[PDB]
This record gives sequence, structure tokens and C-alpha cells, in this order.
Amino acid sequence: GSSGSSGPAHFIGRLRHQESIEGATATLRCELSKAAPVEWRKGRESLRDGDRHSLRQDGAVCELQICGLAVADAGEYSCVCGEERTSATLTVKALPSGPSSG
Repeated sequence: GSSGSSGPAHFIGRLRHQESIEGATATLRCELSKAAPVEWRKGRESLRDGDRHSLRQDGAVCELQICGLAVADAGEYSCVCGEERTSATLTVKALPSGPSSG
């Protein structure tokens, strides 16, 4: 309770380079100094809750879920909350599209 203010939630648990599989559904997770609204970004892109884009929050905890992954999608995702933002390189793998043997 001091003069002035502090500001938005300062990313305390910045993202972490995660590696997913092609075709699968990637799921990121981060932490904020305090429950606050954020906006994920997939390489000079804007990620918002809609068709597949999932931005569920659990008290100072954001999680981006992108269905239908793709080796191309891989790059670098960032989470903007206000003044600060964290980025984490996402690595996509190639799913085994090989026909089982009998």
C-alpha cells in the first residue's frame, strides 16, 4: 500500500523450449507474478482462443494448446501479458507415418 503502483504481472516462470510431434497437439505452460490476461504469439503471429487455439488459464498460469501440429509450425512462441513477454523455441518432430508390418 505505497504511493504509485507496480504494474502488470512480471513473467516469473518464462516458457521453456518444448519439443512436440507433428500432427499432435502441442501444449505450453507459463507463470505470471499474478493471474493476468496474456496473448500467445507464434512467430510474428497472434494466437487467440477460437477454433483450435486454446488459451486456458489457471490462476497466474497460462497454457496454449495448438491442435494439428506441423513441423512448419515450429519456430518460436511468445506470451505477451502487457509490458513484459517471454519466448520459447518450439521443436516439432516427424510422426511415424509408416504402415505396420504383418
